[PDB]
Amino acid sequence: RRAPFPDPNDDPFYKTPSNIGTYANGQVIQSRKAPTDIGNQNGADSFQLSYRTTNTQKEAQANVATVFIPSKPASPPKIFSYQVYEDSTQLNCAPSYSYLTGFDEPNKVTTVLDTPIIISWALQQGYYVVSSDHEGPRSAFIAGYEEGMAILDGIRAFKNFKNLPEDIGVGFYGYAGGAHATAWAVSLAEGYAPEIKIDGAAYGGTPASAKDTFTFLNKGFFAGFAVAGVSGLALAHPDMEAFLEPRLNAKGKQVFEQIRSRGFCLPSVVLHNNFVDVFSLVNDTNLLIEEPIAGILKQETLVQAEASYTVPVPKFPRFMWHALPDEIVPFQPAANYVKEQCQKGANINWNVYPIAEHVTAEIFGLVPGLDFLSKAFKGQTPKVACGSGVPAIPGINSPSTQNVLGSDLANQLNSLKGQQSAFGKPFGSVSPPL
Amino acid sequence: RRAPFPDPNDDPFYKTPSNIGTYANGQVIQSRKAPTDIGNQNGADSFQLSYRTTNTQKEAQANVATVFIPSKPASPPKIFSYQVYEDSTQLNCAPSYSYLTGFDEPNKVTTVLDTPIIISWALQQGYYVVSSDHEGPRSAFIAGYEEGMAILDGIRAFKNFKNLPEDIGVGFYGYAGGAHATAWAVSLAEGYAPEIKIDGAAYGGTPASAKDTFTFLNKGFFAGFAVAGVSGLALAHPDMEAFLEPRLNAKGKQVFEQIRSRGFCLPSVVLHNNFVDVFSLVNDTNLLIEEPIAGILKQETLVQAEASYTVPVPKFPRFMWHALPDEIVPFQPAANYVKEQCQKGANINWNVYPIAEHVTAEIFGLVPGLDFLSKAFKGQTPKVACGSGVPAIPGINSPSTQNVLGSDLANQLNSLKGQQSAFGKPFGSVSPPL
Ligand SMILES: *[C@@H]1O[C@H](CO)[C@@H](O[C@@H]2O[C@H](CO)[C@@H](O)[C@H](O)[C@H]2NC(C)=O)[C@H](O)[C@H]1NC(C)=O
Ligand SMILES: *[C@@H]1O[C@H](CO)[C@@H](O[C@@H]2O[C@H](CO)[C@@H](O)[C@H](O)[C@H]2NC(C)=O)[C@H](O)[C@H]1NC(C)=O
Ligand SMILES: CCCCCCCCCCCCCCCC(=O)O
Ligand SMILES: CCCCCCCCCCCCCCCC(=O)O
Repeated sequence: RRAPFPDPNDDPFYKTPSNIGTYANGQVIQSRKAPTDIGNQNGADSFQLSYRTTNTQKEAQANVATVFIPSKPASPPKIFSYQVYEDSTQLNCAPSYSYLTGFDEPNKVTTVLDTPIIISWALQQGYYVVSSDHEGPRSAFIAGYEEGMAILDGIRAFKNFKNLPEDIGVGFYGYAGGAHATAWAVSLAEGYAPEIKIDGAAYGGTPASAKDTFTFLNKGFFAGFAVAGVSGLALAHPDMEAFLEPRLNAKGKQVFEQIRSRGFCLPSVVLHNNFVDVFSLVNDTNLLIEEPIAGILKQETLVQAEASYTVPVPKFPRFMWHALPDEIVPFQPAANYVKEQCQKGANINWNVYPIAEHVTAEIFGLVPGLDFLSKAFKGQTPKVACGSGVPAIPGINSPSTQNVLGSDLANQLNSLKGQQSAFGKPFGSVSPPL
Repeated sequence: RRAPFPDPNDDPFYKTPSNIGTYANGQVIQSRKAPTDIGNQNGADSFQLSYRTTNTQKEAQANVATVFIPSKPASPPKIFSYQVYEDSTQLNCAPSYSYLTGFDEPNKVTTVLDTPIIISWALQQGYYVVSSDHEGPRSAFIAGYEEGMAILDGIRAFKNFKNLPEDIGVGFYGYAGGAHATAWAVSLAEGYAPEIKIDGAAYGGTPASAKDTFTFLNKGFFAGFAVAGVSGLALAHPDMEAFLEPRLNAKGKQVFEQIRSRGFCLPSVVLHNNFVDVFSLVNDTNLLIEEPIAGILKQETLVQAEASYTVPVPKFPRFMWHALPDEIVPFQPAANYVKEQCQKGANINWNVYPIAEHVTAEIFGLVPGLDFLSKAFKGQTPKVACGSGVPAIPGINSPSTQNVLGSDLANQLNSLKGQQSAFGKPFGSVSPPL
């Protein structure tokens, strides 16, 4: 069975009406039921929402998000916002289209692997689920402001549409390209959507800096992502599009046309431009140094050491993970982001997998991150030193005192509780406070 | 019942013979059985060993260590070196004396609280136990070279005395002042005792920098430790003793006399000089700036950013912990040490307790650290990114996939193993490699 809906390029549902400027951010333009594999597998209604959002230039535009409605909602109610690693600069790769039933949707890989297990879990807990087309109508992959505002306005639209309490607690999940959009949504939340109440966010494989991810990727096997990211920023930064187009050589012109063309989604992106140099595509090898790109890159980062703006520092419980030898998305800018955030007051539970890559870490931290989000929805995330994980605690995340010490010495140790230590302050228990 | 042995000050066993220069480092000068509470409680023989070591000026001197001999040794055999937080600059506070039976030993608090539970565990696993008088005959508290060489030569003496295989695996434990001596022993091991085979070390509450610990402590409730540390360095640095003595005022002269006097051990040290300023004791407020102390402090640190020498970087499995709000021993120099070591190739499993103090963290990380040392003796310490702990892993240190996801979604997730991810590389399992 083929997609139940027209190609988004051919569907007026995705067009931005001329009166768009008169809708408020988050206001619903229209809605429609949407046949989705996930909605079917959980007996949950699914819908598409057209709604107004704001692009990088601060101009109104219309966008689509997908909402799943759990059969038995949890009380009090929660919204779970799942961010897809769309990783494409073509409109028919969007999450909404890829959630539909059928077999031929070109980016279906981004919604049928771990995505359904993750969105199912949230629905089986009673959470309301939104997943926006975070790249927006301009398909602007890794454009942080574009993704951020679109995700948050997607949540406002979910709240407007199902008339949910203005203070419903929201939680975010995303990996890889989904983690970039997630990271920017929570970064922008305070400044752009202060009325959204965020209980928690779990994200991993995070591209913290657009510039550092480009350098890490260029000339490598996954250089096709560097092409994709250049295409995406240019679609959200028309001054960079204007700077790039006259610099594209004969080959470069055809490369970007291919990466913006219908059906060229994530599976295509990683099967093309392997080992290519983006600089080979353009006459200028000085593009990173010259304006406007040099300034844009200073905007398109969350690392304060590179940013030309004061980076926001979200305070709610956060859970982040990353493969140390990640071969697609570099570990160190994510580590630098975590450190910076922590020195300014963040609550980041940081999880570094030593023997992992981008793909294996996508699963490794999946279950802990959802567990963490379940606790965040209950206001019960564990206490951690920011930028670390929970330390070793007998009976909780490491062997019991009995298992390690045996019964006698475990009773001796237990009975030091309350007795004077050599430092004149009393001993505590083997377990830190819960 | 009073101590079975004379006061160390009155016992020729502790004196350094005139022929000391003809003994090699680690060579046993003499031995004797020693009645110890710990040795009694485990049915294990205990002995004292007199043995040659090297002081900070590179001069031979004699020292005492205490060895416990498990009834049924483990095979292959291991040595467990336990470092005591003696925290005194008086000879009758030494660990050896405090291990003896009786009630009046003045530093007995340093050997009857967690110390017996820790040394018992090692004996019940079949490990050979040494605990040196790491401060040496000059009672030089937090003098790192003095403590390091004394601990390692104590191990050589244990090996010489019980004729143990030259490649017996050694493991180290220590907290607080014990962690400082431990930290310096492993730092010096390669350069000074390359023939010692180290399987692992677990230490916490570590004073990394003598200078930073002084500043952190001075004028606070525990300023008495700052007095003690000044006394200890001066006892291992005679040029600093010569600089200090003519600067001691009428009060200062009596303060240091009290802190060097018989029976003035850890319980006294924390009951005296509360809120005192060390600068008030001396005419000169410029002592940290002036020589020789300024240079000595640059030697008496493990933080490369302060050191005037290339700090060693041990490579064997290490486990370190620290209370983030530690009020006696500052967290940040220990964190800086860990970071520096990690950037140069260390294997440090780093554990930061967020809701803890110096005393509570003394227990919190006790059981994990001994567990870690059991694994290190088996060559089975877990893999960690250096400077972090093991990240969250379902079924191992966090809830099971079944517990978090339920049975269905846990089977869906499990069955992604081996299937292509959206990135064209296959998925792995929920559990990282063991
Ligand atoms: C590569 O092509 C670009 C695209 O035109 C060239 O850009 C122009 O350079 C001239 C001379 O410096 C300027 O007056 C124009 O304004 C530029 N046009 C722009 C901004 O697109 C460029 O000279 C060529 N060479 C390199 C290495 O960049
Ligand atoms: C405090 O007492 C010290 C101890 O003597 C004084 O030190 C001497 O200072 C003179 C003049 O600078 C030198 O010639 C001597 O060599 C110093 N003796 C030493 C090194 O102990 C010192 O002047 C006094 N004042 C301060 C603030 O330190
Ligand atoms: C000339 C360069 C200017 C702009 C370069 C910015 C490109 C950023 C790099 C692309 C991001 C790819 C992220 C990987 C996708 C994923 O892991 O999901
Ligand atoms: C004028 C100052 C020069 C030398 C100052 C060095 C003093 C170092 C500080 C003392 C260390 C105390 C460590 C705490 C003991 C423990 O926690 O076990």
